[PDB]
Formats: sequence, C-alpha cells, structure tokens
Amino acid sequence: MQYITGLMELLLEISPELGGHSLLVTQLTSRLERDFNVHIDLLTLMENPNPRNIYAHIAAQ
Amino acid sequence: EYASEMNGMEIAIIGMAVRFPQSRTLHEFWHNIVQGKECVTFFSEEELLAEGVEQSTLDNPAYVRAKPYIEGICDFDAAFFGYSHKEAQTLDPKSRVLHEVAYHALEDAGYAQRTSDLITGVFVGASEDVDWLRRSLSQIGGDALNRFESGIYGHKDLLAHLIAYSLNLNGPVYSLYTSCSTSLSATHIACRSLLFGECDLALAGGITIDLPQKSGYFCQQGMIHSTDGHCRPFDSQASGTLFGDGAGVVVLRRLEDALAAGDRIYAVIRGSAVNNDGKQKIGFVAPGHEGQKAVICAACHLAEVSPESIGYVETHGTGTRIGDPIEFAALTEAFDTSHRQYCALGAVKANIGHTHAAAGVAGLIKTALVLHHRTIPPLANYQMPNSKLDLAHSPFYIPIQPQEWPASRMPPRAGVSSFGIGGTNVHMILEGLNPAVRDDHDQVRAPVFIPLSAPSFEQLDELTQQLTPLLATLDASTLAYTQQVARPVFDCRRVIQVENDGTQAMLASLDNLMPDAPWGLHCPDLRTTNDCTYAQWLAHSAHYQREATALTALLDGMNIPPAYCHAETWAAQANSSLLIRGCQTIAALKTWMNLLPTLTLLSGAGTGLLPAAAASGMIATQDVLHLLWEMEQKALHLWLPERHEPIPGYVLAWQGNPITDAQRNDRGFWSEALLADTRELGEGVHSINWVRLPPEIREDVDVLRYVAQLWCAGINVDWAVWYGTPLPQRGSASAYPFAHNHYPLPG
Amino acid sequence: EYASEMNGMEIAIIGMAVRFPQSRTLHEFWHNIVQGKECVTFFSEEELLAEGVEQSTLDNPAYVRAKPYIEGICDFDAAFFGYSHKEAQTLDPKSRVLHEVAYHALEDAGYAQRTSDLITGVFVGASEDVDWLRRSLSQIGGDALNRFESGIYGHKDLLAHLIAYSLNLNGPVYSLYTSCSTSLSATHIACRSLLFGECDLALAGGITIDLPQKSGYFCQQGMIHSTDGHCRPFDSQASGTLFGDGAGVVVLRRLEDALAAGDRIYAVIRGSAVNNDGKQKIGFVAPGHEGQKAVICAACHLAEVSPESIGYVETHGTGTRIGDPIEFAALTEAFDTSHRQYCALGAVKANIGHTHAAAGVAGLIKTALVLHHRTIPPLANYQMPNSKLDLAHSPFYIPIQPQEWPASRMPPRAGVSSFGIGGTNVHMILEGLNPAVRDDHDQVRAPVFIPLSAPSFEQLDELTQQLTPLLATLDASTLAYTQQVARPVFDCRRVIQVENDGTQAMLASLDNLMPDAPWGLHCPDLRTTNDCTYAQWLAHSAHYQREATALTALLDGMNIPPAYCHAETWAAQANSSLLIRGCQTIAALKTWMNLLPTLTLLSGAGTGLLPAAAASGMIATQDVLHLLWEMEQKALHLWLPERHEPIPGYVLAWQGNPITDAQRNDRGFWSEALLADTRELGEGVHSINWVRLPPEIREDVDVLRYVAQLWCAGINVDWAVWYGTPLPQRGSASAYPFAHNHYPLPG
Repeated sequence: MQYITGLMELLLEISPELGGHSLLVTQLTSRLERDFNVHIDLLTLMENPNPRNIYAHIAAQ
Repeated sequence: EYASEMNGMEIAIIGMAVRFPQSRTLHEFWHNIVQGKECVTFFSEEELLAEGVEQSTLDNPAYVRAKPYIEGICDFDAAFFGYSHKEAQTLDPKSRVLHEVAYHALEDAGYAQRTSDLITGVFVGASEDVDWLRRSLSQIGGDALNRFESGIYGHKDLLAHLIAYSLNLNGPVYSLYTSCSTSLSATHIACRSLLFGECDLALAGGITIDLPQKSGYFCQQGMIHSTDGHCRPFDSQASGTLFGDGAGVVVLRRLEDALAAGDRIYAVIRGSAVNNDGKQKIGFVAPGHEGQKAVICAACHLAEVSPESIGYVETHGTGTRIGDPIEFAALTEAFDTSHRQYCALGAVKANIGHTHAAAGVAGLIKTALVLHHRTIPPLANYQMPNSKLDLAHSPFYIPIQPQEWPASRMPPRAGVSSFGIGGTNVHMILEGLNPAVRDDHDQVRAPVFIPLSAPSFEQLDELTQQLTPLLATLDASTLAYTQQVARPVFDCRRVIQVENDGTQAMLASLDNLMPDAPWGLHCPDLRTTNDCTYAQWLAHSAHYQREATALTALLDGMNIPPAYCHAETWAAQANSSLLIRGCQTIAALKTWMNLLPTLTLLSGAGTGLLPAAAASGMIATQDVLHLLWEMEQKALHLWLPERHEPIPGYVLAWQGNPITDAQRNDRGFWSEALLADTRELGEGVHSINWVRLPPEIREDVDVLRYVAQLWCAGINVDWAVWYGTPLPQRGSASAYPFAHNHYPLPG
Repeated sequence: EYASEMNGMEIAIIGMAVRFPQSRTLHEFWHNIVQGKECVTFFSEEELLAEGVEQSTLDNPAYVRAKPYIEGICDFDAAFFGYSHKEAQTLDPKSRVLHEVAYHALEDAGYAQRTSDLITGVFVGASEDVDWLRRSLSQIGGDALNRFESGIYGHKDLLAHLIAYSLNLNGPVYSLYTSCSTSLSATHIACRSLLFGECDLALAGGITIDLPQKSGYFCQQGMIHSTDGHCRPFDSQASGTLFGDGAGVVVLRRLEDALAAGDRIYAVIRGSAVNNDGKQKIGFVAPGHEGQKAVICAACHLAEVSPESIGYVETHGTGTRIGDPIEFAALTEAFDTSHRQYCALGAVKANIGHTHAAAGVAGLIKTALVLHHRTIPPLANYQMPNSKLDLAHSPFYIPIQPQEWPASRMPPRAGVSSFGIGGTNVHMILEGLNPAVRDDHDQVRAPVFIPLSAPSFEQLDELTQQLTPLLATLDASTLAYTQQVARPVFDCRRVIQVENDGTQAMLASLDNLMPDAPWGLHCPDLRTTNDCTYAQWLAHSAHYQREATALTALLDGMNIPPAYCHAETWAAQANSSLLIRGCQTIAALKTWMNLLPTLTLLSGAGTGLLPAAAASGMIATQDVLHLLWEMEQKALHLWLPERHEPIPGYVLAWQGNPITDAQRNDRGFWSEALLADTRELGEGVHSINWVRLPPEIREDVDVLRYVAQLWCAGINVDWAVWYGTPLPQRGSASAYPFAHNHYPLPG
C-alpha cells in the first residue's frame, strides 16, 4: 500500500478515490502489484475505487 | 403519403449507398442484417506472413487475429472522373473510395448528371490514422511544385472539395470532425443548413480506412479492446469492442419538394439535438449520464413526438462491461413512461464491428432500411442478459427472431443515437413512410422493356450480368420505368425484355440502315386510305390529348362544322370528315416529332402536305385550319397562304425531294402536288431512313417495341411522352459498372 | 441605440482578442493598423545559423530571409486551466496558445466567470502543417496507453473539445476546415446556429503556427511566393504573397439579448453567404470570377442593404500579379451602381502577411474596429496603382493617409471578403453602431475607484503596471465601473484612486483590524442623535428609495398626521419627531445589509433596539411602527409583540453582548433595557469589528472611499447597490496576467 501511494504521489504529486482512475493509472498500478508480494486481479482492478478496498482485497488474497 | 401533421421542419432521405465489411451494396446489407449474421473474419498464419508481420509477435499471446476489412481499397476508375494516371497515383485511399461511394449515392437517388440547376452541396467528415502519414513522408523531395501537389492532394482535409469539384457541385462544403460521431454531426448541420433555404441536396458522409489491411490488433487488459475477437452488446458474456473499417453516404432533401417531384423516400428525419457533456464527467475520455438523458429528452421534445410511440431505439452499444448499464439507465430515465416491454433495441456494432468515424451513418442507414422494409431484425450474439440490467420494470425487450412490425404502433417511429468518446452527443427521431397500395391487380398485362447502357462492351457485359438478383428482389414495372427515365445514357447499348413470368429475352436489332441518312415520317393519302399516320395506338398518350384539346380550341371557333366538336369520339366516324382526319394527322405527327428529337423530314404523298407545312412551321395554323373546312365544300377557288418562315430543321419534302426556295414561291407546283401518286416507295432511293411500323402489329406494345428498337439504333427518345395518365412510380434500379485498374500501395 | 429597422437576422460582436505578429494585444493592433507600418521582420546572417540552418542553404540566392513570427510560442500557464505538469508538457502549440486567447475573449466580453446560466458553443477551425508531424511521428510513443494519450491530446482534431472542457462550456462543438477561409466559415456556422435557438454565445477563429519560428522561405518561379520579402497588394511592383502566423477569437450573441442586458457592442453582423466556385474555372488552384460575383450579390440581397451605402470594402487582396485585376473586376461588377469613386478599400495582408487559417478573422476584427472607431485606415504599401486596373471609372478609391468617416455615408456600413483556394468563398456585410455620448463638459467630476485583484503579489504588480497605457487611451469612469462589477475577484487585493487629472495614488491600508471576527453595526439612541445610522449619504443610492417607497406605502394605511406620509421629504422635518428617524433607520439598515453581504451581528442601545429588531426580523414592521408611535406621544402601556427566530444568518444584540436565546420572553428585561434611557457611548471591549465611519466626512464620495477601504480587506462587497438611477455604461478594462513557465520543444 505504501509503494502504491508512493507511485500515485510520484505520478500526481499532491502531498495531501480522487486519483487518476483512467487509461494509464489503473494499469500502471496493476502491473507492479502482481510483481509485488500482494496478489491483485483484473476483476478487483475494475471493482475497487480506493486503496482501502484494494488493501482489503490484499488481506483477503 | 405521409399521414401526420406537417410542422415546418422535416427532412427526407432519398437514397443511400454503403461499402461495409462483407457488404458491397445495399441489398447485401439488408440480407446481412435480417439473418443476424456476423461480418468479422479470422485469419491464419499463412496469409499473415505474406503481409509482412514479424514472427516474434504471432507467438505473443496479445495478437488476437481478426479485423472487419473493406474488400478492394486499391482500385479506381481514373479517366472517368477527370484525373490522369500520376494524379490518380498520388491519392490517399480515403478519397479513392469516397469518390465511387458518393457517385453511387447520387445515382441511386435519381439525380445523376442532372444537378446543373440545383444548388447541391457536400458535408462529409473523415478521421485519420497515422500509418499512411508514415508512408507518405518517406519520399524524397526539395519542396518543389510536385511537393506542393502532394501537400494538398495527400491531405486528409481536402476531401469534400475534391468530391464537389469532380462532380460539379456549387454549394456549401465543409469537412467537419467531432470525435466518433462525425457522421451524425455532419448530418445534423446538413439538416440545419437545408432548412434555412440555402442548398437543395445535401450529402452526409464519413469514412475511415486503416491502411495495413489483413492484420490483427493488440489487446490489452486495462482497456476496452475485446480479448476474444468478438463483439457482443448487452450480453452477460461481453468483453469489449472491435475497431474496423467502413464507408457510407446519404442524400437529404426537404419534404415538400420531394413530395412534389415524386421521388423514392425511405424515412423522414424529424428532430435533432446536440450537446457537449462538459466538465460533469470524471476526466475527458468517458461520457456521463445527465448529458445522455438531456439529449434524448431534447430531441424527443423538439420534434413533437411523445416517447410512448417509439418502437425501435438503435443504441450506441459499444459492448463494454461498464458503458452498457449506463446507456440502458439513461434510456430508461428519458422515456418517462410506465408501460411495460413495448420497444425493441439493437446495435449494428455486433454485425460489422465499430467503424471509427462512420458509426453514426451506419446507424442511420440501418434505421432507414428498417422503416422502409418493416421488419425488426435480431440482435446478433445475444444469449442471456447482463446481470446489472432489469428488463422487467422497464420498456425494452431484446428481439431474437425477425418479426413483422406490430399493429397498434402505426405510423412507425424509431430513434437513432451515437455518443462520442469525448462528449458530443447526437439523437434523431425518425418517422417512416406509409407505402402505397400496388394496384397492378396481378393481371396478365404486358411485357415491358429495360434500356441498359455503358460506354464499352466489357462494362456492358457486367451490367447485363447484374440484372438477375435485381429482377429477383424488386418489381419489374417500376424497375423498367426508373431505368427509362432517371438514368444517363452512353454509347454502346442493348435492350433486355422482361415477360410476365420472369424470363429474359434479348431484343433483336435492325438489319438495313445507313449512318449518314437522316430520319423522317410518311403521310398517306386521306381520300383513299382512311388510316391515319399511326394514330390508331397513340390515343392513350397524355401529350396527344393535350394537342387534341389545343386543336379543338381553334377548330370550333370560326369553321362551325355540322355539330362535330369538343374532340371526343373520332374513333366512331373517322372515315367521313376530312377536317378531323387532317386534325388527326396534325396531332399524330406532333406527338411523333416530340417523341424523337432527331426527326427532321415530315413528308407525305397526297392530302397531307398542308398539315405537313402546318406542323413543320412553313405555314401558320390559322390559314390551314381555315382552308381545311372550306376544302369540304371544294367549290370555290383555292387559297395561297402567307408562306411564313419555318423553324431551323423540319424541312419538308414531297416525294423524297427536299428543296428550299425553289418551288415555295410559285403556284404551279402547289396546284400540281394535290394528286394521289399511290406509291409508298415512290422515291426509289434517296438515302432517307423511314419511320415505318412493322407489318405484323396488333397490340399497342408493338409500337413501343419499335420505339425501343430505335433507341437501340442510336437516337435518343422522349420516353415519358408515351405513358398515360397514371405515371408509374419511380424507384431503385441498378448501379454502375466501374472498370478497375490496379494501383500499388506506397511502401 | 442602433437607428435602423430590425428584422430577425442580427448578430452582435461583444468582444475580441488577438495575438497577431508584433501585436500581442488589441490596442497595439489598432495602432499598427492606423499608422500603416508593417509587422514583418528581417534577419541577419547569424540568427538563422543559431537555430538549425546549415550554411549550405544560406549562400543560395533564391532564399529570402523573412517570416512574420509570433513571440511566445513556447510558454503556458500550467495549473490555471486544471492541468498537471506532464499533461501540459505533451500538448501541441496551437492548443497551448488558443487556450489563452479564448480566455481573453471571455474576459473582455464581461462574462468571465458567470457562464452558469447560458448555453455556450464553440466553433474553432485550425490548420496542420508537416513539420510538427515529422517531429512527433518519429518520437517514441510508448505502449498502447501512452499512444492513446498522445493521439487523443496531441493532435489538431481534439482542439475545440479541449477548449470546451477546460473552461466550463456545454453547447455544441465542432472543428471545421475549408482551407483558407476557415475562420469565416466557422463564424458563418456560428451565426446560423445562434439564430435558431440552440446556443446563447459562440466563439470563432482559427490558429496557425509553423514550428521553426525564425526561418526563411524558398522563393521560386511556378508557385507564387514573393521574390523580395514584401507583400504589396494592388501595386505596380507587386511580387507575391508572404506566409505568416496568427490567432484570434470573437464572441457572438443575438441583438435583442445584447441590448436588453446592457453589454458593449462593436459592430453587428447583418448578412452572410457561402458558395463554392464549382468547376466554373480552369484549374483547381486558379481563382474563378463568377463565384465571387454571385456570393457578393447574394449577401447584399440577404441582408436588405442596397450597395450604395457601403462605405468601406475589406477585400482578400492576395498581392500576386493575377489575383488583383480579377478581384477588382469582380467587385466592380457586383456593385452595379454606375457612380464614381466613393468607397475605400484595404487589405490586412500587407500589415501582417497571409495567415493561412485566420485570414478571415483578421479581416473581421479589423473591420469591426474600423466601424467602432470610425477612421478609414491607409493601405500599407502603395505608391502607384496596377497597370490594368481601371480605377477612375470604377466605384472605388484607395486611401494613403488616415481620414475620418465621410459624413455623407451614415450609418456606417462595411464589408468583409475572404476567398479560399478552390473552396468556399465567404462574404459578410457588417454595420456600425451609433455611439453613446457623455454628458460632461470637462469638469472636476469626482475621484473614482479601481479595484485590482490577482492571486499573488507578483501577478498583482504586473497587473497594476497596466493602468498607464489603459488610462492614456480610454476614459477613466467606465474603466472603474467595469473593474467594479463585471470581472471576477481573487485573494490578494489593492485599490487605486484616480483623481480628476491623472495622479494615481494607492489607497491607504486599513489598520486596527482583528481577523476571524464577525462584522457588526451599531445605531445609537434616537432621542438625541440625528445621524440615523448614516442615512443622509445613502439618499442617492436608488436602493434606499425603494425601501423608502415600501415604508411609505406601509405607513399610508394607518398613520394619522399627513406630511409624514410623503416620501422624498423626510429629511426636512426629521429633526422634530421620532417616527421619521425610525423610518430612516429601517431603510439605512437594509441598504447597509445589501452593501456588505457578510455583515452579521446587528445591535442597538436604547430606542434603537427596536429598529435594529425590525431590520433583523425578530418582531414585525407595522407593530414596530405604531409601537414607536406610542413611544412618541404616550410611552404608557407598552404592548410587547411576540418574537420570532429572525433569519438564518443574523444575530441581534443589546450592547455588544449577543442575546443568543438569552431571555427572549421576559417582559422585565425589555422594559429595563428600554424604558429609562441609555446615554452611554458604550462598546468597551468585545471581539467584533464595527462599521464606523471616520470623523472627517464632508462630501458624498467619502463613504465610497471608506467602502473601498473595506474592500481592500476581506469583505466581499457588492459593487452595484451604491450607484444612482442612471447606471454608467459598461465598457472595456484590464486583462489578466498569466504565470509563465517554460516548456521546451522536442526537436
């Protein structure tokens, strides 16, 4: 989750569900998460609009 | 007949032409819609390695191999439009396709080569993809004159000026682009600038061709490209969409004019709304919800149709798992009704794949055909509905089998839609046209004839090979009429005769004719031969009774015959009066020279020389109509007329001796010429081809067969003159046979 | 007024903005027109070498070194428009300029941030060269998603959708191209779409940027380009054409709306025609003649203007050796009038050079400014006329020194032409507007107050450096009214006082202020004082008189003595009674509630507690009036009315202690607080900043000086409820300062 916030703060650069949520943002998050120790699916990629629900699916998998 | 209330603003659609994947004309487009067939194709490795694909991508699992492709993008008939070979070589393939599609969509409307007195004017709009841009600048150059030619010809936005220059069109012309809904934006501003009273015949359009044909795409997991090769809208199995190729052009004219001139109308466009979505959407690249329901309510309200009479809604339907409940939700909220399950749906993007900038006008041609043929076609690849939809408490049901249009919905109405990717939204309520009765009575009336034409023999063989499915689907009488009147003519000709059951017998040509010999008619002697100059059959011609009412307005004035006037029943007492016999001749020759423009001589062999001078222009009608009734008493002395100057052409002979200013000023020849020679071939030979009817003639169709044979011989004919009081309805006949060269793809 | 008839077809131009060469705003463009100097620059032998021209082309004698360049292609405001940094990096410089120019057009029309009630379209053309195409095709696009981003953002197809999305506009959008009159075809679509009732504003205008900004151009022999560097139109030494750069946007709205809302109008468009040349010429690149004469006669018919009262014709004026006799003969055959020389001529294409997509809108903006300022401007390079020009027999004469509008051609009427390359030929009769006249006589009127505002101190300082060139040209009262009302406000603020004759001086800061506090007002006891919470200075507000009329009507129903029921006469006999003083205080409190919307905590000590109550809404009005009446004569048996909860904003007090639900129902508390007297000046210590005037008031403008010293601090005071019954006209004012980053060009 920390690295996910690190790349979204790298891409958008605001220090404080209001992410990109568009063409490249979702795929760029989804690429390294499968390389990460977490396991993410494309179905929960298109179902989760917040890093809290993503982290909830992280604890489920 | 229209059968509703005419407000100020309606627009007809009087002819369309398409070239879509696995669909080369209109008849195959309706045959592909009705059956529910899909038009995507699947390649294999061998026909892909010949097109130049690296082997390190086929083994990748991201290359799903399918693409809806145009057939024949690399051929063009260069010399017909006005180009030469290098100028036809340097053209972007968009323009080579759209020239031929726009000429077919003119010629299907009737107004082919007749727009030099109508202010027509194009509005097409075209997309762009980058591969031909990469292939066009790999040439060398030094900014020369040829480079400036390649700078305006190879542009993708001097398309509409090239079309309206090459077909001689003199009205407004634009080249719009609003993303993914190009054709419906162009059709909407064509309806506005048609309603202002600016142009008369507007043409919509839109074309996209992605140049490396026969190649797959690259699927992605976080996108909208379908990972199957298949596009399924409103389905529980759905994956994505499918980007293909296309073409397509309509022709739009106002309602009142296209009901006055009697044309073939498919639909009548009523209302049309446009609005951007704005910043209510999340970013830039996705449409919302409120814009969709606002445009549907605005276009339903602006055209005075309540939304509980619309039995067909062509959606957008791209086939994603996200866009489809959104579009069904907007289409439920905008229809504010509470009736249950009365309206169908559909999406052409199942059948052909998503065309990139012709998608709206693909929708428009499908809904126009639906209101014209009156069925409701199936939705293709539909098994079980999407789980987030509820069809029960909502007006829409998805058809699976082709149905007739249900009663208690008449007159039919249907509504198209096309929302772009970026915001511009269009919607357009259509209302169909109620067809005629077809009162031909299924009787055993007559064979009718069809005059094909093309400028060379191979194209003529193609055009006569075209005729079998066109006779199989259409009707034969209206096909023959709209091939007679509203199509052009060319050099090498042929006639095809159609009998009552469907047979095709080619029509035999003449045997003995000479090319330099002019044409002419023969008039008999009224004293002995009571038969007229072929006036036994020309009674039903509408021009002939107009000349009869013109002649009876002058005969009844001063001559005062013994109670024989008003031009009613000349078929009962034809053999008695010389006056009606001379009138007959005058009217018969008048019709027989307005029927054929290349008719000059009007000779005769006794008692017809004065009607011949009357209707050739040498003598005015007043003195000869004065003299004809006084010829009945035949007692007192003859009268020499004022001898007016005739019209150019129409010189007169007596026994095959056409002479001018020799015997037209004396009196001895005029007194000598009033005798009966009684010799049909009294001239021997004088090189004059004669309009002689065949000896074995009984029915009125034999004279029309003769008129067809003189059409085949090589002189133009005024066909509309023959037909009676109900002029048969115009319709759709036959495309043109283009002659393909080959032009290589650059690079 | 306007001073002619009004049919349905008027469209008013209510604001324009430009970025033409050497012309970075609008007042410099008019100065450059009326002098006659030309904006083309010349280079040396080294500034070309410094930016990527090798020496092997410099020595070529067929190389003319000139190009009318814009300055500031690169820069942009990054975070204003709702962008990131990378998204701002990946754009295309046409978009990176036309964002700024269209926002200056809305800021000049007045509707800067008030587009929340109207339906605003966009209709923007553009033109695409080949050099950025070779710069952007060969760069690494990336994966499919970055290619999607670069194809959606970085192209000339999504330009008008970006202007309509970054600002908040939700009307129709389009993006035309008709190849040299792109701007005037977009303006003509905007007229035809305003007149039906889709949109209520529009935009227009194109852009053209050729990316190596400082570089020469190859002269040659076949294609037309100038062989010298100068574009002389209609001259004996005419050589060619000069291709340049440009921008430009207007804003259009109907005439009935733009007079019944008070706006500023430059010139009003009366008629518009478009056709195409057709095939009625020789080549695709050569100009026709019948097309030009037909479009001029149709646009002089459709606008009901006879071509006798047209005083100034703005033509194309390309400047080649062939186009100028053709254009002049077309004009003198359309103006079929047989007078002698009366109408001037001109061309902007000598001042700036050919612009290639904005040449139509350069013509429209120059003709709008000439009708607004009424000065015929001279032709830019003109010594002796062309040899085959028949000047003295034709209606036109060509000026060489700027002269005033000739006083026998009123109201002024003009005419704009722009003919493309083989495409549409657009013409458009404009018509000027008779002015509004000041009622001063060079007198010592009053100081005014100008409220500048910008979001940080650097941008504020650059904005306040604009008041010297604006005040040297305009007049100093409409500038102050436009800056007060029809412009937005921001955080860091400053006001500038302008006296009768120059002498700008910043208003002093306001001291002794404690932040995060409520603002309150106090009205003392009315038995002694006469200043009824400053109701003598507010007597000219024309909002004070509305409440005075309402209270006059309310006291007319019940009050016993006359001459107290007459409005406009309270101040004569106010000093004798108490009822008049209470009636004045009610309206003064409501006007000071209007002025200063964020005033919250009222108060009142002694008898003033009752008008403070009636203004707040706690008691009543009529009960308060007659209660004050028995306190005028009797002051026995007070009848306390039952209280309310006044307004969801305001809080009432007694001395400085807010009674927030303290007692509200005790008769002893009101009687003790009210019945004896107060006689304190009061207000020892609490935490609310009182609205107290400085004690040296001696005029009527001094309260305006105090309310501007309030607006220099945080109070968002309305700037319109102070001015009297003729409100001043709106007019034009300063334009925003943009914060400039730097984005380099990917060569």
